[PDB]
Amino acid sequence: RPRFSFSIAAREGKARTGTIEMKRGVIRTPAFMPVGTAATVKALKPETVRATGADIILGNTYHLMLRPGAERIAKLGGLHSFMGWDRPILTDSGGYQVMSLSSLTKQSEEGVTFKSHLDGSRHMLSPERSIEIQHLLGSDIVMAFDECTPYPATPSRAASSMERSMRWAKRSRDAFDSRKEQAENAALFGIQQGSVFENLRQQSADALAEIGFDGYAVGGLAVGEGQDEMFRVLDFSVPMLPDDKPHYLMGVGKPDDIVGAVERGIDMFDCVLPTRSGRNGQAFTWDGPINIRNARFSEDLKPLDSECHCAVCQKWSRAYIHHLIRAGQILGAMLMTEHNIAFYQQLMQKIRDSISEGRFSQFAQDFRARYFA
Amino acid sequence: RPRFSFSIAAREGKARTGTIEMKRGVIRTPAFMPVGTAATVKALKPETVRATGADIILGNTYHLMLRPGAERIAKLGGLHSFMGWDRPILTDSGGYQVMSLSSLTKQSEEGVTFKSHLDGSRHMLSPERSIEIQHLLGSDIVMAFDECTPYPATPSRAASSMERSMRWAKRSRDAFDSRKEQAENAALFGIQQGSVFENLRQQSADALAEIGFDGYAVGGLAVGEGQDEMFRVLDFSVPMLPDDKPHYLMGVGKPDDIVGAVERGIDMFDCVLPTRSGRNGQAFTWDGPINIRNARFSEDLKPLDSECHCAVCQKWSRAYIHHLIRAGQILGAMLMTEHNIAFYQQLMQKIRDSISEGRFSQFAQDFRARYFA
Ligand SMILES: [Zn+2]
Ligand SMILES: [Zn+2]
Repeated sequence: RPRFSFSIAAREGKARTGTIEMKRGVIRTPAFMPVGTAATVKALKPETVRATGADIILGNTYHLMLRPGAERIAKLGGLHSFMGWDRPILTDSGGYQVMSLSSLTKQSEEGVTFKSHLDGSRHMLSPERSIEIQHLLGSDIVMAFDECTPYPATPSRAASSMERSMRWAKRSRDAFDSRKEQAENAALFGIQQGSVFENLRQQSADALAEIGFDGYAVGGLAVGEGQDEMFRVLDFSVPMLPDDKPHYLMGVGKPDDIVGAVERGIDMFDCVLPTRSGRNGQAFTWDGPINIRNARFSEDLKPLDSECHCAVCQKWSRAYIHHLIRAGQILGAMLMTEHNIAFYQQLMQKIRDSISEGRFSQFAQDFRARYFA
Repeated sequence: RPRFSFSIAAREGKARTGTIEMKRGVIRTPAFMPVGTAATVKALKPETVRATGADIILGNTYHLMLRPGAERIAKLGGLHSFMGWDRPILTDSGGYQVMSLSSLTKQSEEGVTFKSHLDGSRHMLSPERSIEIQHLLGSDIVMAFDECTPYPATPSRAASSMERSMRWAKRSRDAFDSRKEQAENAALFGIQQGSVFENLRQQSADALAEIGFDGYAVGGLAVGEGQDEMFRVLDFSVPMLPDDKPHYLMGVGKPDDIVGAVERGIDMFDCVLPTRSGRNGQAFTWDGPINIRNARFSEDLKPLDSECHCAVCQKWSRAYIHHLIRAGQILGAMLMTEHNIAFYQQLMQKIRDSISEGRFSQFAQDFRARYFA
């Protein structure tokens, strides 16, 4: 396989379906990437992650640079070897989780220094160091290091952060290119910023296209703006990006967000399954999400979802999983996570097939009618 | 298959190897039974438990009668269907965990009443109710309900509890026999009591043999007496039991306890893997147990054990598991538990083979020399 080849096989409106070919495998798009935090996809062996249909997973750089450390992982043979996943891995830059999880953060034009949330340890992250860490991990798709913009953001502050992000995008590009093994074997994605402002989104798209990247993420969304606003920003933002490269909506999201985002030209997705306030009991079904902890499921012999082809739905009842989750049992988390990731992969497969068959718009309508009935 | 048939294929000294044939499958002896608590073997799918080599698992009655409830499990089709394990299950009587886990316990000749440890709920357990609960769960091997004797115990108190246990053994026998479906499809084991006193152990053995059971457990050991004392009591206690029925040492134990117990005529074992004070990081190896949390393993690329044929040792390093366990990740518990149960099953296989080949005594010596080197 080549280092990187994105090929579009079929289109419908703004939606595309195709493949990304990389050295470690082929990624079918639109793609959902399960998230690995601290070198594991929660409660799943890699073989199970693969069994659900995942072609690629996301690795969080922030926790990895804290534990077990990027240098250590490199010494041990890289992330793939370490965790036992041999297919492509996309790594984030670490910048987002520094801001949401660390303390004592000091930002500057050079980068950010911060104190570990698990320790007292002091750390640094710059465009150069982020790229180096992703190299040490052995990442297949490397994200440029950027400065996130909070929501809401004033025009001035959104512009300043977008401009800094674009300078950091050029630094990320140069750092990536200066390392032969990385430049020849991995890919680099740039990230569009600009908050909800169309002119800033355009300048950001222009800047990134001039630098040139293998793919383009739409950054700074799903930060509290609501689905209507997210969709509105995608409406004008995605067409600004180069058409012939993958479009990645970072951190999104719920099944209905994914469907709407594909309708607007997005090719790649990732998100972490919720857990707080009993949310670890949330299971996706075609008839909408349910919380398996609900007493109504205590004697329900049906599988989590009536159509789902996953191993969990083949083998265990809602009643059993309800019991496990209520009991705080590890197998409860194992089964719930396998089903939810499998559900997402089946959603992406239905999306890919419908686009290929020129009936995605009908699929989107049918999906919404049932999911929100 | 028959309801119950224990056949001894080979012997060496007091050690035996053979099979127990039951309706739901064949159990190879000496056998190790992984423990299911609250209808799950911790962090493992049943298929994985089976893959390690387990022929039977143990179900704890106490937590099940509290959550999800025995009647509910029966309504849902029984424990096997509920948790997805279709091979034999041995259930304990619930009596032990009432004493160690419940509060407000009131004991009498009829049984014990108690308050749930997870709730305020009041519950009752008698010989009759224990047998009924095990029936509702659909247990293949039912344990008689007894009154445990603390250690140390005075001769008088050990005698009183042994005598009560024997009266309760007859009540358990009659309750089991009065239920046609249970009597025809399941088996019933009696439990020898008597603390460390030879005369009491003999009277208990005599009482149980007169009543007649499908198997005989040696109860009241591993309650704090130390291995030397346990072995001393086994020395005289096991020969008192009927030779032609299985001998079960409840709750034992460490690999070296198992080897010594087989040398003294025990056929069946169960125990829960330790977890407190970092003990969830304990991994068995042929060179003795290690704690994977130890910093010395942080860059160790070797598998947990150099000879172990389990999937964990085929696929992941000590360094990776060290990281997972230190990080509190669920996959850490999954991999550690699979390896440890697999190790125990390989130990039992080595024991069975060596007895069959008339070289068990040599195996025991070789095992000890390396395990404690
Ligand atoms: Zn499913
Ligand atoms: Zn192993």
